[PDB]
Amino acid sequence: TEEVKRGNIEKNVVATGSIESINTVDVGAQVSGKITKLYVKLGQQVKKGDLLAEIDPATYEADYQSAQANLASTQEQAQRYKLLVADQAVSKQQYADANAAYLQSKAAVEQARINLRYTKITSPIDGTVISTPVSEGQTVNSNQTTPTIIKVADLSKMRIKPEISEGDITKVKAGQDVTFTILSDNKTVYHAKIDSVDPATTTISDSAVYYYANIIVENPEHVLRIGMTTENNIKIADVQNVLFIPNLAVQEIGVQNDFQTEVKSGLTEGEKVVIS
Amino acid sequence: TEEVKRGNIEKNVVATGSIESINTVDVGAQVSGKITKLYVKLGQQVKKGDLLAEIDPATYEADYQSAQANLASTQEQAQRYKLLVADQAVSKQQYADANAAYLQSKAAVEQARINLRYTKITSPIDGTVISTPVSEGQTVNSNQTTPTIIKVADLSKMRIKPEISEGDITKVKAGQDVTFTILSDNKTVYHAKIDSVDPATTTISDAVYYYANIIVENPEHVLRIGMTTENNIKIADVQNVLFIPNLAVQQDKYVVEREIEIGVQNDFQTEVKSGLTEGEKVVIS
Amino acid sequence: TEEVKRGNIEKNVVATGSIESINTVDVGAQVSGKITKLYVKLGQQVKKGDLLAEIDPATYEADYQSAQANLASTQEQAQRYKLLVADQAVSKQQYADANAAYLQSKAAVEQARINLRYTKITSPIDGTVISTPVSEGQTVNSNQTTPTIIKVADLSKMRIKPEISEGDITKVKAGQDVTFTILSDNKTVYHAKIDSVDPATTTISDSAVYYYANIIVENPEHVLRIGMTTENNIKIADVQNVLFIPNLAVQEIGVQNDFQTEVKSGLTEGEKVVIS
Amino acid sequence: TEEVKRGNIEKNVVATGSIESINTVDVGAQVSGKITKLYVKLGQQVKKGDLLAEIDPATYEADYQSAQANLASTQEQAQRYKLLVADQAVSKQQYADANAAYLQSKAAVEQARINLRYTKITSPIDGTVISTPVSEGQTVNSNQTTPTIIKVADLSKMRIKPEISEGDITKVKAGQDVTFTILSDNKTVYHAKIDSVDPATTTISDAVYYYANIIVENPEHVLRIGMTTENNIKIADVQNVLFIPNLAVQQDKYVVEREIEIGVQNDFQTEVKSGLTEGEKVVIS
Amino acid sequence: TEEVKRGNIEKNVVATGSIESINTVDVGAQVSGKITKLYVKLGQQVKKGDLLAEIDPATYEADYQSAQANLASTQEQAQRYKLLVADQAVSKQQYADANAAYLQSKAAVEQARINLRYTKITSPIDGTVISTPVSEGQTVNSNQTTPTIIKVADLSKMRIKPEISEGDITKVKAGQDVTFTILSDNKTVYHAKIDSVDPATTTISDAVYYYANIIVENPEHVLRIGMTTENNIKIADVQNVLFIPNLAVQQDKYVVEREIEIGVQNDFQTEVKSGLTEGEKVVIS
Amino acid sequence: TEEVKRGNIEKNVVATGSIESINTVDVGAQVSGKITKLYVKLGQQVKKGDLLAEIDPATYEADYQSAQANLASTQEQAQRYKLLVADQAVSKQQYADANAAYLQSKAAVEQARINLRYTKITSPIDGTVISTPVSEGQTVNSNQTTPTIIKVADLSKMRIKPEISEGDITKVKAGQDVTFTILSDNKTVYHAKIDSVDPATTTISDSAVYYYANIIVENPEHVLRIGMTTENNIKIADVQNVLFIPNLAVQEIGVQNDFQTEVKSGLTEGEKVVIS
Repeated sequence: TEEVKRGNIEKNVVATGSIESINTVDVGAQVSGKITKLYVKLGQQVKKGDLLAEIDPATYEADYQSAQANLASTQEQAQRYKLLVADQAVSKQQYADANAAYLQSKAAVEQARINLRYTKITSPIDGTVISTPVSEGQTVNSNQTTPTIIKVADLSKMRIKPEISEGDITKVKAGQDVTFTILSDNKTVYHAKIDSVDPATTTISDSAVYYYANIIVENPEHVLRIGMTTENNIKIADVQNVLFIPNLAVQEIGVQNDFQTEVKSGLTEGEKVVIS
Repeated sequence: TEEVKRGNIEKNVVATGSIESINTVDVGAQVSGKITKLYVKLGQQVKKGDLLAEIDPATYEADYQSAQANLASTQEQAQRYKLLVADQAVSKQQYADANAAYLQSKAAVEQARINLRYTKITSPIDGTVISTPVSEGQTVNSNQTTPTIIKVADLSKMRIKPEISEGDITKVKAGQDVTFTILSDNKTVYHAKIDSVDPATTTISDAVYYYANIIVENPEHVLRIGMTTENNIKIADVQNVLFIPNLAVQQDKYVVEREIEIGVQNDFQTEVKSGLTEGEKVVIS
Repeated sequence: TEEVKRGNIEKNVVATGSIESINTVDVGAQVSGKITKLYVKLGQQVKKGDLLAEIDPATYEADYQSAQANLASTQEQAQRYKLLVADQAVSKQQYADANAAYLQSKAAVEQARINLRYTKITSPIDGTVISTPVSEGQTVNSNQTTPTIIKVADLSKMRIKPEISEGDITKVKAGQDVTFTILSDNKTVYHAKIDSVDPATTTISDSAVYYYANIIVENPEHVLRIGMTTENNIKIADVQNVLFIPNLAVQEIGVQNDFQTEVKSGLTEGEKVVIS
Repeated sequence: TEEVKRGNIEKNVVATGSIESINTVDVGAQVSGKITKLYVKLGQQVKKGDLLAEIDPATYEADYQSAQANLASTQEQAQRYKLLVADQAVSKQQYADANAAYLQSKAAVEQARINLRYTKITSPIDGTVISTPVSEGQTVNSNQTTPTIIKVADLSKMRIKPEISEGDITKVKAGQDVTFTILSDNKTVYHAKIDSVDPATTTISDAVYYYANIIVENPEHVLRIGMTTENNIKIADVQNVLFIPNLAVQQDKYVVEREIEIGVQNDFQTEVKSGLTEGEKVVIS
Repeated sequence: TEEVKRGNIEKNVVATGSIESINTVDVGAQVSGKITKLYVKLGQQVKKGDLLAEIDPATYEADYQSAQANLASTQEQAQRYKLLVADQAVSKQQYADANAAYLQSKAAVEQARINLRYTKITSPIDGTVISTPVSEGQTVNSNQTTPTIIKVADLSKMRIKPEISEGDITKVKAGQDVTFTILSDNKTVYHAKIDSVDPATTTISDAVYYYANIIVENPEHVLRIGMTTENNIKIADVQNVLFIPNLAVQQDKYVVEREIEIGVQNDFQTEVKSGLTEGEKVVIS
Repeated sequence: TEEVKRGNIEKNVVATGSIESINTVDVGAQVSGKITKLYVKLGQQVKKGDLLAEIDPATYEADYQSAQANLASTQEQAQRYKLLVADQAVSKQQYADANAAYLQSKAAVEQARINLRYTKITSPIDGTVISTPVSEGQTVNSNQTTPTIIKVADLSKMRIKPEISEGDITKVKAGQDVTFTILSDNKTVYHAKIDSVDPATTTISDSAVYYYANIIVENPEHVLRIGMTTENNIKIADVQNVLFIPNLAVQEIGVQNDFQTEVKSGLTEGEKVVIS
C-alpha cells in the first residue's frame, strides 16, 4: 500500500535507558567514633553545608582545651618580648624562639580546631536525601574504610543513561534528537536531545558490550525518579526529502531503514514495487 | 448493566510489604579488647543508656592512674603560684607555664577518662533487644571494622516497606489510604494510611522497586519484624460517577452504541466519561 | 469410622529444628605473634580460665624488665623523700614530682604486666572444646582481625532452634508444650517445653522467612550433639473436652485441625457425618 | 534356614573418609619485608627449627647497631658507679639512674635482637614439606594478614577423617574396630581402630556430618594426604546368638509361625530375640 | 581442477579481538581526606600534569606554617654563627649543631611541602578522560586502599587484543600481516600488522588464550575502546606454488592417481607437494 | 589377530598436564607512594636486579638530607674527642656519649638510605617479563597489601604439572619415563622423564582429588609457553619379555593392561585365544 518519494526517513536506534541524577554524593568523614545527633530523614530537601551530622565530639573538645591553653601561654610570651628589642632589652635570638613557640602553638590550634570541624558533617550540595544508612547510636569508625553516612543528590535536572551498544556506536553522536519513555506513564513520550557519548564501555565508567551516552534534562516537579528505566530511540539520520522504496530490492544506494529504503542515485519517481 | 446513579470505584495497587521497626541500631564501641560482663539476652526490654557492655577495662584504668597523678602535681603547683603574683613574688611568665601544665594535664585526664567511658557500653535508645551476636569470653577487636555487639530496636511503632514498583510509581503519593495484611492471621486486615514515598530505588536506600513506607503502632507484641505483608493502596476514589462493567474493548474504541470516553477501571470494571446517560444498551458479552 | 465429642484436640505446628549449645565461644587474644605451646585437643572437658594458650611471650618479658627497673628507681626515690618533709628537709614540690614518677612508673608496670597476661590465654568458661583451628607453630597475628584460636562451649544443657515461620508466628508463644525428635534414634521422642520466641527473623539474629524460638534442655551424658537437626511439633492449642466433627463441613465455629474440627456453638452430640 | 547354633553378625556403618596428616602447619612471620634466601623445595624432610627462611634482615641489623652502642655506654657507666658507693664517692640516687639506663638499654637490646630472630624462620616441627607458596624475590608483607610461607607437616603417622553422619552418630563410639581402604590399591584393606569421635559437626571443626578421626602410622611414603577412603565400622559384634536370614517383614510383625523379637540386622540378615528355638519353619520368600 | 601455474594461498587464523587503548591510568593519591574541587568531566582532553584534583588541603597548610617558622629560626641562627668562626668568636662545635638544626628544619620543610604537593592532583599523561568515579563532596580516604579518582588514557593510537589460542600459538609470530574489523561499521576492514605476541596466557597478563597485541593509530574519535573485533592473520603466504582444491582425503593418503605430499590448506583448499605436475586427473568428488 | 609372548607391555597412566615455568615471581615493594618511571614492557628479557621500577623517591631524599647532616655533626664531634683522651684532655665518659651519638646517627643513616634503596625496584632473577600490571602514573600503595608490580619468570627450562589422581597414585613414582604432548603442534610428542611427585593434593599446593607430579624440561627457543595444557602418559611398568594373552580371560596372574594381559606363572607358549 505504498509508492514513491517524500522524505520521512528516520533511521533511529534504540536501547534501554537506566535513568539517573545529575549529581549524587555519599558522605561520611575522616573521623571515627560513634554518633550522636542525626538531623535528616528519607528524602529531605537540604540546602548547602548543613547539619547532618556529628559523631560524638568529646575527645576533640579535649584536644581543643590542651592546644588553646599552650597557645594562651606563647601568645602572652611573644606579646611580651614584642616590647623588648623595641627598647633593646632582650635579644634577637630570644625573639626567634618566642615566635617559634607562638606560630607552632597557633598551627597546632588550627589543627585540633580542624579535627573538631570534622566531627561536624555538612552536605556537599544543595540537594535531596536519597539514603540514610546510618543511625543515632551508631558506633561508626573510619580508618581505612570511609564510611558513608548520608547519600544525597540533585533531583531537578536528571540525566539518563542509555545502555547503547557496540554496533551502532560508530553512529550516535552528540546533539542528535532523541525521544524516550518509561514504563510508568505510557501516554507521554519525552523528547530531549542527546548530550554526550561516553568513550567508555560502561563497565569502564563507574560478552555483552555497551557504551553509555548520557542525556540530561530537567525534571520539574518530582515526577521522574531515579532507579527508573526508559525506552529510548535516537534519530541517527534524517533526510527530509529524497526517494523512498518500500523495501524489498532483495533476492543502488542507501540507507535501508528500517526495511523501507531510500533512493539517491539517480533516479526519479512514478514507479513500481515488488508484488510478488 | 445500566448506570450506578453516580458510583464508587477503588483503583488500588498492590505490592508486598517487607515489614520493619521504626528504629533499630547496632552497637559496639571504638575500643578493642575482650569483654567481660554482658548484661542482656535477646528480647529484653531496655530503657536508655544501660549496662550492656564492658570490654575488660584493665589498661584504661592504668592510664587513669598515670594522668590523675600527673594532674595532682600540676594542680598543687599552679594552686601555689596562684598565691604568688597575688603578693608579687614570682613572675607572670612562670604562671603561664604552671597553667599550661595544669590545663594540659586536666585535658589528658578528661581524655583517658573518656577512653574509660568507652569500655562502658550503653544502649542508644529505650527499646528491645533483637540480637546478641557477641559473648562473655569474646575477644572482640575494633580498629577498622567496628564491631557491633548488641543490636536493639523499637517495637511499639512499626513501619512496613511495600516493595512497590517502577510502573505504578507515577501514582502512589502520600496520605493515601492503605490496607494490608499478613500471612499469619488472615482474619484481620490492618488499615493505615501511606505516610511517605521514597525517592529512592530500594537498592539505593540501604527488577526495579521504590519503597514507600507506612508506619503504625504495634501495641502488644503481636506483629513482628521479619514479616511480609500483602498490601493494597487506593490510588483513586471517585465516590459517585458512572460505572460500565467492563468491555467496550479496544485509538481506543467502545462497542455496544455511540462511543464513550474512559477511565478508569480495575480490576476490569471500567468507568464512563460521556458516554452515555442512564439505562443504555449494555454492550456485552 | 468416627463420631462425636471428646477432647483430644492437638493443633500443633511443626518445623524443623537446628539444634545448638547453650553457650559457645571463640577465643584468641589482642596480641599478635606466633605461638608456642598449645594445651588442648579435639573435645577436651575444660574448667575455668585454663591453659590453652600462649603466643611466644618474648618481647613482652623485655618490656617487663624495662618498666620494673625504672620502677625500682622511682620506688627507692620517693621512699627516700618520704622521710624528708617528715623532718622538713626538702620541699613539698620535690615530693609531687617523686610521687609522679612513682605512680607513673607503677602504672606503666601494671601495663606491660597486662600485655604479658595477654600472651596467656585462658578459657572463658568451664566447658568443652569444639574446635582447635590453630596450631603449635602457628604464626598468628591480630591487629584488626581478631583471631580465634580455640572454640569452646557447654554440652550439658543444649538448646534447639526450630526454624519456625512467618505464618504460624501469631501463635507459638512461650511455655507451650513441645515434642521433637531427631534422625538418629527414631525410637525416642524428646518432650520439652518451649522456652522463648525470638522477635527476630533468624537472618537478623546471628524469600523464605523464619523466626526461631529456642527450646533448651539438659543433655545428660553426651548423647545429643550439636550440628543436629530435629523434627519438632508444638501444641498451639489444647482443648481437653469439647465437640469433635471428623472433618468435612465443606463444599460454625473452630478450629479445624488438622482436618478434624471442633464444635463450640451450640450444640450437642448424638449425630451425623458426611457419607458421601 | 534354621539357626546358627548361636551366631556371629557385623552391623557396620560406612562413610567415606577424607584422609589427613596428624600435624600440619603453616609458617610465615610477624615481620614484613622481602625475602632473600629460601632453603627448601616441597617434600623435603626437615628436622626441627631449621633454615627456611629469611626476609632481608637489613634494617633489623641497623636497629642492632643503635641499641648495642647505647648499651655499651650505660654498661661502662653503671660499671663505673658500681665502684662508687663501694667507697662512698657518689650517691645512692645516681646509682638508681645508672642502673635504669642500663637495664632499659639491655631490654631494648634483647628487643631488637628479637626482631632479628624474627627475620630468621625455623620449622615448627620435624616433618615434611607440603607447600612452598612463596619465593626468592618475593616481596611479602605482614601487618594484618600473617603470611604463610612454608606449609609443613608429619607423614609417618596419618589420621583419616570419616565424614560420618547425623543418623548413625548415636552409635560410633571410640575404640570400635574399623576397616577402610582407598581407591588406589584395591587389593589391600587397612584395618585400624576408631580412636576418637568429635563432638563437632565438621563445619564446626575448621547436609550434616560429624568426623571421627582414626589415626595410624604410615610407614614408607605409601599413603598420602588428599586421599579419600572408603570405611566401615563395626557398631556391633555379637559372636554367638541366633540368625534369621531376613524377612518376617513389618507395631512390627514377623511371619513364617509365632512371632519373635528382633534386632539387629544388616545388611538385611536380621537377628532373633525369642523367637524361636532351633530348626524352625523358615518363613520365606 | 588442474594446477595454478604456481599459485597463491592464505592460511589465516582467526580470533576475536577485545580492543584497547595504548595507555591508560588510574589516579588517586597517597593522601586521605575529602575533596573540594574537581576540575574535569569524562571525555575531557587533558594535557600533562593538570588540575584534577584537590582533597581539602587544610591540615597540610597548618604543617606548612609550623615547619616554616621553626625554619625561619634555624636559618637566622646559623646565618648568625656563619659570621662567628669567620672572626673566631664561638666555636666549631656550636656550628655543627646550628647547621644540624638548620638542615633538619629545611628537610622537615620540604617534607610537609611535599604533603601539600600531594593534595594537588595532576594527570600522569596528556590524554583523555575515561572515568570520573569520584565527586565534589566525596569524603575519600587512603591508607591501604589507594583510591583512584580519575581514570584517563590515550586515544589516538589504540591497540587491540586478539584473544588468540592454545592451538594456533606455535604459529602467529610478530610482523604478520593482519586484518580485522568490528561490529559497528561492517563496510570497512582495517588492515594492520601484528606487532607482538605475549608469552603470557591472558589470565596471567592482568579455556586457554594468549593475547597478541596489535596497535594502530586511531585518528579522529572513530574507534573506541570497549569494542570487539573480528580478526584474521596470515600465518602463511606462498605466492606461487601448486593448488589442489581439496580432497584426496585421509598415514595420510590421497586419491584421484599416484599419491602426493601435502600442506597446507585452508579453509579446505589444500596444497600440493609432489604430486603431480600440471593438468592431472582431478580426483573429485 | 594375535597370539603369544613377547614383551611389549606398557602399562601407562594418563592425565592432562597444565604446564608451567620453573620460576616465577611477583614483585612490588615495602614502600607506598606513586610511581614515576617504569622501565620494561610485555615480555622483555631481563638479567639480574634491574631497573623496573621507582615509586617517586621524594620524601625519602628528604629523610636522607636530615639523617646525613645530623651525621656530619656527630662525625666531626667524636672525631674531635678521638684526639682528647689521646692527650688526656676530656674524660672517658664524654667519649661514650660522642660515640653513642655517632653510631646512632650512622645507623639512622643506613636506615633512611635503605628506604631509598626501597624506592628502587630490581628484578629478583634473570628472566622474562610475564606481566606488567602497573603503570607510569600509578598511584600504588602498600601498607598491608603488598603490591605486585611486575611479574617475571624463567622461560628456558619449563616444568609441567600433570593433574594426575587419587587412584593411580600408589604408582607414579619418580624417574618414570613419560611422554606427553600439546594441542598446538600434534606432530611432535615430547618425551621426558618424571622428576618428582608431590605429596600434596594440588589444592594443598599453591569431590575431585588430584596429586601433581611435576616434570621439568628445557624449552629451548621460546616455542612452548606457559598457560598451555598437555596430554601426557607415563609408563608405570615395563616388562620387556614375558608372556602376553590378548585379553579376555573373563566371564592367574597380572597385570592386565590395557585389556591385553600378561603371563607370569607358569607357563609357556604355543597356545590359544577365546574365539568366541
